[PDB]
Amino acid sequence: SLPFGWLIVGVALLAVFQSASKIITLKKRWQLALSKGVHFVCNLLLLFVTVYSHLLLVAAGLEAPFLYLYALVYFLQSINFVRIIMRLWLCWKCRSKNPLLYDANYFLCWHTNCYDYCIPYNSVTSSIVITSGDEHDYQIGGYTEKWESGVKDCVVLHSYFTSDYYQLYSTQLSTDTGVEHVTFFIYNKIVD
Amino acid sequence: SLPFGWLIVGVALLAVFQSASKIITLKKRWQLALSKGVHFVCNLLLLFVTVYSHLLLVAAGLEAPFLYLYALVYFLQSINFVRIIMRLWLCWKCRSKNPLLYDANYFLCWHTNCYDYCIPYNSVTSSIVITSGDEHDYQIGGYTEKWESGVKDCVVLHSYFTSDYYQLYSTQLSTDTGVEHVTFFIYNKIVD
Repeated sequence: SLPFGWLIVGVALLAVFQSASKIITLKKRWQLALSKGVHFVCNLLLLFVTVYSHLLLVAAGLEAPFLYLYALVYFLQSINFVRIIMRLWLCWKCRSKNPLLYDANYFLCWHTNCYDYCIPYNSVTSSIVITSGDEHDYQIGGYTEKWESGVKDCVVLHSYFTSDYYQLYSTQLSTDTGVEHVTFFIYNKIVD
Repeated sequence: SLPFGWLIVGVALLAVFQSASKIITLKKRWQLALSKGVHFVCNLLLLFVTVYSHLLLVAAGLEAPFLYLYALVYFLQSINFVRIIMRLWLCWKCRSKNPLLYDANYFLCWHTNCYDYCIPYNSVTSSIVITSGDEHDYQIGGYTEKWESGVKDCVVLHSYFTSDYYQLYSTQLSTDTGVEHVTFFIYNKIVD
C-alpha cells in the first residue's frame, strides 16, 4: 500500500537537480548561493529517495542484504549533517555569510567596527598576501570582497576546529612595487 | 520484462556514493583525485539510474508528462559532458593534471624546460602574488605546489575559452619584507 510513481518522480527530480548542480559556474556571488540552494534541494531529494526506497524494502521484506547498506547511508548522511552544523558554527565564528557560499577549507577573517571581512583560503601558509585596490577590493587568490574599512594588524585563519593568527610585517605601496593603484600587505603566522 | 531490483540497487548505490562524496575533505592532493573518482562513479550511477527509469516508463507507457523532463535531464547531462571535454582541453593546454583535480575557474600556469606549474585561481585580478619558499613551494591563495625550477617573467591565466597574460614587475626578497625564508613575486596583467 505504498505508491511507486512517487518514488519514480522523486528519483527523476533528484536527477534533474543533481545534473543542474554540475552546470552552475562559481564566479559571481549570487550564483554561488544558487548553486548551494540547488545542492540543498538535491541533498534533500536524495534523502527522500533513499528513505522512500527503504520503505519499499519494508514492503518487500528484503532487509537482509540491505540493512548494512542503508545503515551506512544514514551514518554518512548524519556525518554530513554534523558537517553542516560545523559549517554554521564556523559561519557564526566568522560572523559573515561567506563560509556557507564558499567551499574553502580555511577562511581569512578580520573584524572592523563597521564591517567584517572573510575571504576563502585553501591551506595554512607561513605567509599571506592581501592585495587591495583594483573601487578598492581585498582579494586573496582571486577571491575578492568589497572594501569598506582599513586593514587590521592581526587577522585570523579560521577552520572547523583550529584557528591560526597572522600578524602584519610589511605593507607594499605602489611606489615600491611599481604596480599602479595596488597595495600589498604581508602577514606571517605567529607562534606562542 | 524489465527487472526492478536492479533499479533499487542502482539508486541505493547512487545514494551511497553521493553521500560519501560530501564527506571527503579537499586538503591533500590524492584525496582530491579520490573525491573526483567518487564523483565520477556517482555521475555514472546517476545516468544509469535515470536511463533505467526512462526504460521503466517505456514499460509503463507514461511518456506524456515525462518526455520533457527526461529531455531536460539528457540535455543537462550532455552539457556536463561538454564541460568535461572542455576541462580535458584546458588540461591539455595547461599540460598538467591539476585542472582535473581542482575546481577553480582559472589556472595560473607557466612552463619550464624540466617542469610545468599550474596553480588554481579564482578570478582574473589586476595583479598576482606568487609566494615561494616555506622545501621551497609555490603557493597562491593557499594552493601549493612543489618547486623544481625558477619562476618565469611571463605567466598565463588559462580558462575554458580565454587566456590572460601576466608579467613580472617586482620581486620581494626576505630583507625587504622581513619574512624569513619567503620570497614574493609580483605580476600584473598586460594590455595589447
